[PDB]
Amino acid sequence: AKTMKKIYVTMKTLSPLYTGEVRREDKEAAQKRVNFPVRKTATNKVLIPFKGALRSALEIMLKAKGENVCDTGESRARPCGRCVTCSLFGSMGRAGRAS
RNA sequence: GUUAAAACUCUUCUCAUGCUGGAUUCGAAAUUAGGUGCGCUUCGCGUUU
Ligand SMILES: [Zn+2]
Repeated sequence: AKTMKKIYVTMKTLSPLYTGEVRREDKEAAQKRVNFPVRKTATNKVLIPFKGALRSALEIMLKAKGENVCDTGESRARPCGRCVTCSLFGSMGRAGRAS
């Protein structure tokens, strides 16, 4: 609308962290060095998915609260488009407000 | 057996020139490389005063 909420999130690891590498060429290049490479950018910086953990977190607690929420984790699921997690993170036609 | 018969309105000359299917609209919306696996096994801080 007229405003936009910018939430700057700084995350500090309180234990080891592993996000696995998704790129085929980076995994096949590292297969003789490490059997579980970490997802890194090509600027040599660690890249963690953030949308999808936020969505899973909100879906589990809003399902526990009893407020209406669909499951976008079940296989080939279709987001309902009416729940609040479909508003923030997206549905098939309305898209996520929370970029 | 027609004031007859006989004599091809013929030859030559490009519908050509000038004008852009252009304008408007994002392949992107939905999907966490996740799940499983204990740096463990072996070696007395001896000896020497
Ligand atoms: Zn929904």
